[PDB]
Amino acid sequence: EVKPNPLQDANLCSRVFFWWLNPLFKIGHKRRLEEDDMYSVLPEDRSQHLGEELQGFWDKEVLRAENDAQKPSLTRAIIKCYWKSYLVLGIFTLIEESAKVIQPIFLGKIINYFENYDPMDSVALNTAYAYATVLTFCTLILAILHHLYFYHVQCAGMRLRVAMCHMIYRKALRLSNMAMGKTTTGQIVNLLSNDVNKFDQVTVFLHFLWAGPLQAIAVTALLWMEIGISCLAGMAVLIILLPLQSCFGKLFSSLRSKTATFTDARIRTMNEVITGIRIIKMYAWEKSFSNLITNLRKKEISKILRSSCLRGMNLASFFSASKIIVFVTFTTYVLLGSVITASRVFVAVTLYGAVRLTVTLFFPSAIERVSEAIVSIRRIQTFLLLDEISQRNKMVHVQDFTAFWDKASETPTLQGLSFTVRPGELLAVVGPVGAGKSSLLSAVLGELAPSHGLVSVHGRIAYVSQQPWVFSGTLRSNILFGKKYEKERYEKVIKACALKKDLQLLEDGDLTVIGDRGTTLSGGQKARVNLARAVYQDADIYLLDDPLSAVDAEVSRHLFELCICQILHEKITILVTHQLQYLKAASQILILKDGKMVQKGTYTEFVGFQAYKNYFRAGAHWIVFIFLILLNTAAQVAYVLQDWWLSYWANKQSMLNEKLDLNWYLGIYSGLTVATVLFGIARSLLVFYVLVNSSQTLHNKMFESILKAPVLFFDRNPIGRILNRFSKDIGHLDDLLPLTFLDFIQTLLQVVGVVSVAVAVIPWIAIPLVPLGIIFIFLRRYFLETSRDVKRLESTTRSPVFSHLSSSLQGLWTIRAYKAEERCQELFDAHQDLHSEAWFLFLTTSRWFAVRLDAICAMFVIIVAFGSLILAKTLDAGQVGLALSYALTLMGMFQWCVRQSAEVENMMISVERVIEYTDLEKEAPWEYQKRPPPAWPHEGVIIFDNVNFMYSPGGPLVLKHLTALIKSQEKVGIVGRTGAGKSSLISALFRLSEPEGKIWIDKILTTEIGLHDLRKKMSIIPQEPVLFTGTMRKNLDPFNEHTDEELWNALQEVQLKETIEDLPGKMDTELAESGSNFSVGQRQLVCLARAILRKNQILIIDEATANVDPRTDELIQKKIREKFAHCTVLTIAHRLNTIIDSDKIMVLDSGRLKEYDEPYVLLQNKESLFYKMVQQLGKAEAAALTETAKQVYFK
Ligand SMILES: CCCCC[C@H](O)/C=C\[C@H]1[C@H](O)CC(=O)[C@@H]1C/C=C\CCCC(=O)O
Repeated sequence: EVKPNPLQDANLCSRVFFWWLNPLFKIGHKRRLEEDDMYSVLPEDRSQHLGEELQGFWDKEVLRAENDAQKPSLTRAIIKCYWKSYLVLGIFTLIEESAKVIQPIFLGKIINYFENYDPMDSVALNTAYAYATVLTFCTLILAILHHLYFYHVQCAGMRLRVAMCHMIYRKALRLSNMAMGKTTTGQIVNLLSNDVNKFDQVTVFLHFLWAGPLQAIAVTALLWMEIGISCLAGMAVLIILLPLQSCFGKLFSSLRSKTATFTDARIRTMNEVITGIRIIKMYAWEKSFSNLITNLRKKEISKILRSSCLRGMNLASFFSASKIIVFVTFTTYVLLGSVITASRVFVAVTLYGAVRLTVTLFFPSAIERVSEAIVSIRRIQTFLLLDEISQRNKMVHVQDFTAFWDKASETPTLQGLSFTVRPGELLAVVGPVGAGKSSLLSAVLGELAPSHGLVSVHGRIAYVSQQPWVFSGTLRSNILFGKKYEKERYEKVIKACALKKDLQLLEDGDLTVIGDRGTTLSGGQKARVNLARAVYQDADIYLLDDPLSAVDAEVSRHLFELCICQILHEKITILVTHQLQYLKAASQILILKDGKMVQKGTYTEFVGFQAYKNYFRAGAHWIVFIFLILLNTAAQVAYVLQDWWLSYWANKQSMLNEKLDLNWYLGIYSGLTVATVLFGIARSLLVFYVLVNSSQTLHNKMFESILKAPVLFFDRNPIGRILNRFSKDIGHLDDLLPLTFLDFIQTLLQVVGVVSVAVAVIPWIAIPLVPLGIIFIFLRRYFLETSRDVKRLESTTRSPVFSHLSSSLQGLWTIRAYKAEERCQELFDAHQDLHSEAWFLFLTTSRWFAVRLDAICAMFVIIVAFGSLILAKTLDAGQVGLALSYALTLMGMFQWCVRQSAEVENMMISVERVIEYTDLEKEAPWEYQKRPPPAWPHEGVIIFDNVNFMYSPGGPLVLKHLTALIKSQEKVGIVGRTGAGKSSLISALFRLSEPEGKIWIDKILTTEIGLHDLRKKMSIIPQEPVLFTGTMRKNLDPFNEHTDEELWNALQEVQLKETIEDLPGKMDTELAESGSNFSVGQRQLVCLARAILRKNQILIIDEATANVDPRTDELIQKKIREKFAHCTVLTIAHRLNTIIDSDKIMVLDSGRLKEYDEPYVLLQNKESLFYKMVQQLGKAEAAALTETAKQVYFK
């Protein structure tokens, strides 16, 4: 073994305690674990081996299906492969569950001793120790050995999953090209990423499909043997919870779908804000989106709030049920005339505790998980029944060939085809430009096949698609493509590709690994790599698809005019291209049009405590937690006092030699049931209300921060990084954290229930509990540091599996052309192994903790039992039965509590990642107390003085000392290097970061007012316009202040009305996604409407028309020039002609005012930088500009 596996040498005891799969924790306590540390798989779990195993039975099922003339069944195939193995775990399942029923009987007899307690005996005490001894062994079944068994069940699922991953990838490479049309990777990805992941989740439960009924029956048997048919009153309620719990499933599932539409609506809108934040902020449209997001959140939260409450009732059912079904039983047992006797009640109580899980939870889940599995199995079977490529398989000859792309109504892609080519030759193909006719190679490749026609091929085929592609590994590993590194040929061809000269620039060093998904290489350079493979593959047949002509350079001359044009003329090659300057040298050409071979011939034919403190206080007022803690505790007190009351009653019965006062004892007893269910539902609802209300707070406060956040904040943070929070980190605080949190609280008290009962009945048990405490803390400490890191290793190593699948499925035609079946299989098997090593650890490591934990839970029951016998002088008869009835329950819940502790402590990180945003830096307020007058912009005056600006605090200065006046009604253009010229001036004038120096507007110092007070009074048209998914009205006036005739006027100021007035909503036309239905220029026309409505006296225009239809551009100019003659207008130039009409130009190059003058005077100075920038025109058009400038000064 490359990585020796301790199961190979752990003794037969070792796997009971996981004693020896141990050193990995030694390492994990000191170090971050790493991908070599994880042990290799057991040899029998390897992806190839499980593949070959299961493929055999599936083939035999295909044989059965043919011979029996029926559909094959994949479930039958997997069964006959696994069943003779899988049965053995059944026997444990039987013996395990039988003991869960029998502990009650010996528990009875232990209690039975206390009913006939005599001090002057040792034999019954010895008899009791015997029962107490067997009660211990029963616990070691469930508490220790169970953790061996449960692992191997996990492995049957893990084994089954890996086999299916193998057979799937095998089937995919064999998949017909036609089926690929009927398929998409996303199906195979849903299949292999998720739908096959169902196969772990099934095997844990599969035996409950039958073990449940047996268990339930047996409980009814012992119950019939115990309390007679009075138990039928109780069991009926236990059954009713199965349909009822099923009922909740539909309702909350509905409400889940009821909410899904709004999280998308919020998150899709949220996406526009983070995408548009630059343009949003400059328009001062924060308020519009603020209203929307709030009200969608109000619409959304109302559903999730009601849903949580109709889930909160569900949790209290899992808490209080046992107190209901106990209550209806013994009430019946009294009224039908029995006394209550401690043994019989605590026997009955414990049996209900045992059956409850099997019927209330496990069997319900069991039928569910198989139901999800079986549908997945059917579609995988269907996928395994898709058609396959026919694996039947120096020169190529074709004659009379007439096949379609597919036998169909398509016009046949090839007709009249015959040709012959012999070693030493290049064929070519010519047809429509960029046309799919190169699919001819797929017929030569055998990817297509003759409907009728003769085809002959001998020797290997290289293929390159016009699509670039990369396998996994290094570029060299991609180039090697499973062939040996032939240094001499590698050097010769990498030189022939000129590729080493470029590889220093692309991989930055020869032996460098291709980054994720091929990220390192330019696609055009990656296009070279496929050809680099082909030339590296030294092939006998070269089938070349139409190359990326942008590569046409001396690199391509080395590739084409030497390597292809002379060397790879060895044996055969075919090059479909319109590179007729290379194909004029072609030996023969096949010419295709409308599917005809119209002619053929040679070319001459042509987490810290601060998290919890902030998270809870953001809920309801902090005093409410004190009231909440009374509900949490009071419920627990009602739950425990019920069974204590049930015990106390039996004791009073034992004094009787006459009746107990039924209607006092039973009256009170029923009181506690009413008490315990009521507080139970009361608790459950309250906790959700506090936390889901907390989600409401943290959302609003946090969302406020995004809008007040300065634009610099988005220049650092990637778009995804923020939107993920609104999508999924707040996602946790709605769907899942409150529920997971309540369950934890609901259990933690239950563990305190058992413990406090035990120590209150048997006071001296408090002593060993402290050792038990500190061990637990250290173990949780030692484990969780290790386990958290294993979780990361699993989460990482999974993604290559479908990533390899995805690129491989993209790579199909290449991979199959080279017949690289085993190399790709070896690779997919490899990843599945590395993932299997992580999944192997996750299973065993999670388990190790569980057994080294439930050992103490077993230690706990044992101390209660023997402690009870030790103290027998002191113990009251019923009170033994109480403490034992509780203790035997702990063997369940103790593991589940600590599972949830890690899950909440992990998920509480989503609270921290949201608090992070709630106090980011803010711009200066949107409004100041100092306020601009309504008449303010009526001067239209801009002052620049000493203006120094940086795109970030302390960053490079890109405005330097800039001091200038822009006067009323002036029209001035600004130009230079893009990063010196545009975003610098945009941001500083709009206070997107506070400029140094000073800017004044109409003798108002621009720092002195609120930012909406500023930004409302100016308009921007950016280079990239944006339209927001919503009405044309909202894209024009989200404040509804401008009437549709005004809006239509704008729509009639532009030409757009005659292109939108047809739309069904008119002004209320709900746009397509970002209005992609509208032309880019049309989006630009919309911004002008925003200006036309805004009517600002000051207008800043970015270089919008950099890529606009000239007549559309000149239309833009007309309305700009017309309507804003009185306005003061800044324009940034993509090209000088766009601004040559300006009264003046400011030249901002290197961040300095290189020029500020009349452009003609600038051109009158043959030394001016503007003249030099005009000299870059290289054309007499400078004169047309020159006159056009001069025309301004005619009068
Ligand atoms: C009252 C507390 C129980 C609430 C329901 C509980 O989650 C359901 C089943 C629990 C039960 O408490 C005993 C037990 O071990 C079950 C664990 C659940 C799944 C198996 C994996 C356990 C693992 O490896 O973590």
